[PDB]
Amino acid sequence: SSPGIWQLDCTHLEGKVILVAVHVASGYIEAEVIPAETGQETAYFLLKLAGRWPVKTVHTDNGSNFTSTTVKAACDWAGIKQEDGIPMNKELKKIIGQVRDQAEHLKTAVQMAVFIHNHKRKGGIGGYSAGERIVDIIATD
Amino acid sequence: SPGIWQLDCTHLEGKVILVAVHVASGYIEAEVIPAETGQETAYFLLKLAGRWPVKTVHTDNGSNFTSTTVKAACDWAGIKQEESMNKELKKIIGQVRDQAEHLKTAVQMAVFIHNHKRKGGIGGYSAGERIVDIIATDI
Ligand SMILES: OC[C@H]1O[C@@](CO)(O[C@H]2O[C@H](CO)[C@@H](O)[C@H](O)[C@H]2O)[C@@H](O)[C@@H]1O
Ligand SMILES: Nc1ccc2c(c1)S(=O)(=O)C=C2
Repeated sequence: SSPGIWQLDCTHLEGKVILVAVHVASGYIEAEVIPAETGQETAYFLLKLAGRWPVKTVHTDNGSNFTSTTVKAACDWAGIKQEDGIPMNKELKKIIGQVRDQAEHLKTAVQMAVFIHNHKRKGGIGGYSAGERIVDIIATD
Repeated sequence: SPGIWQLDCTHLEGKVILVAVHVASGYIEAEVIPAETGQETAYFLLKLAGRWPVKTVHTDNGSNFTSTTVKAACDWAGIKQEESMNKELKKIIGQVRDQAEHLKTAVQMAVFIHNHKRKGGIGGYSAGERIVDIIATDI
């Protein structure tokens, strides 16, 4: 698994849309709640993500939001290879349910769940969080 | 420290730009928000802390930071509250503004350009490489 590969996926909750980007090699995630899976929101999500991390390749579910010209033009501007149809929503929903009663709004609880996921030590006390893994995988010097 | 950030706001076309700068690297995160409110501030900070190791954020004096929701977000996330990379962002947004209809988009292009731009000749690093290098070194 190359360090520049992300998987993008969507999850629906309380009638709202959660776009999730998973850095495949570390398990690190980024997520936003969006009003609906349109091309403008997808392009915007991908542009932000690509500005924050080295994004070489995105694997998608090939939803209609990805075939939109807006999103193709975003990947092109940002130098992203878009790979439609190339194959933890359950995990993120579980964690959202554990913080859900501390947030007045879903979107807040989503960011709380992201924080928790990315900080969680994976595989024992000597292991590493997703956050530690991504920076270790990506640091070049 | 790897964990020190500075947050500032920029006003433009009647929208507000919240800019967080990672002080040791120059790396930026930015969002356009309809208005500089306590709720938008809290959400911005919560997103930042889930994405990078945020220990301390230095802020301007303003009321958005006094909010009880900001205080709750900070307490939950372990954040303690206490220019060159800023007017540079505004210059970049200018250079690319015509490439996009909405300000939001131009802002995110400019954050992309800033964080990927090699400083110096062959041998140089971008702000994005500095931050990951600083933080990986610290682990
Ligand atoms: O410019 C707002 C822009 O950001 C999105 C998510 O991609 O909205 C989320 O992030 C904003 C910035 O912090 C918040 O203001 C917003 O409340 C939050 O859902 C976009 O949907 C939106 O167009
Ligand atoms: N090359 C490289 C390494 C890390 C990072 C970037 C580039 S970035 O600037 O895109 C953000 C983090």
